[PDB]
Amino acid sequence: KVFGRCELAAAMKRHGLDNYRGYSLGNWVCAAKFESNFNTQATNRNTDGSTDYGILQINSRWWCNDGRTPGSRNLCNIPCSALLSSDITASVNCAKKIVSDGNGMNAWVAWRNRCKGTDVQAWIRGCRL
Ligand SMILES: [Cl-]
Ligand SMILES: [Cl-]
Ligand SMILES: [Cl-]
Ligand code: NA
Ligand SMILES: [Pt+2]
Repeated sequence: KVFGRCELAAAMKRHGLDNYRGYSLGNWVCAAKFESNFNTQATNRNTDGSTDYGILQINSRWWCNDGRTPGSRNLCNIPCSALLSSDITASVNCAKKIVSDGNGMNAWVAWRNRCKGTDVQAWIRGCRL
């Protein structure tokens, strides 16, 4: 599914991301924009052979199992394919674990380079939330 911007904001809010670990909703929307262009089916292979999955590009190195990332962990205890569903529940639950883990949203490289310090509120402007 390709979410609309306000559509995604609403789903994220409903699933308790808004201000989770102090990150406002626009942070999460902005991260999703630049990670996946709001596409739940997005996949990208990393140089190390790990793969990033879903709306938030959660990496199989640590967070989900894909059967093909040697040495990796599955700290969200999910198949990586669950991160590609039209329903964002598994993605959000796993994101919550990731952002709690010490580096906050810096774990998302596109967040750090494209969202951090910017006017992230723009991402939820005009949404009925
Ligand atoms: Cl915001
Ligand atoms: Cl694996
Ligand atoms: Cl933080
Ligand atoms: Na893994
Ligand atoms: Pt939820």
